[PDB]
Amino acid sequence: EDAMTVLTPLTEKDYEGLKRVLRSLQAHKMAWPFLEPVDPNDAPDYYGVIKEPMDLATMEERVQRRYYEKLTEFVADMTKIFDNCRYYNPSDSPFYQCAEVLESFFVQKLKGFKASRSH
Repeated sequence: EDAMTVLTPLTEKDYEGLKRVLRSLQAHKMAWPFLEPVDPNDAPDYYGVIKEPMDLATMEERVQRRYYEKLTEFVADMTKIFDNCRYYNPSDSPFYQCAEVLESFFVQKLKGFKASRSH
């Protein structure tokens, strides 16, 4: 990561752009498994093997409450969604496939956000 991502505090303007990126992810056709916390009936072993769960609704609450101070911290929560999914599920499963596509889409949107802060 560049120095601005790591060290520049998130301003009010920055937070309007975080809100946009998050709504883009929530609207993507492959986002369904990640909108809310994993339900233990879809997986009774999930919370014994993933010790730091994350989901888009928890990120939304943190954005609304101004939890994040630096962009790196926001990026780290989003990446945990995709890393948890690729660790838990086999590489041929549809859950794994959703993580591949959504992460690539997140990177496209993140690069747009970074450009907009610096110019």
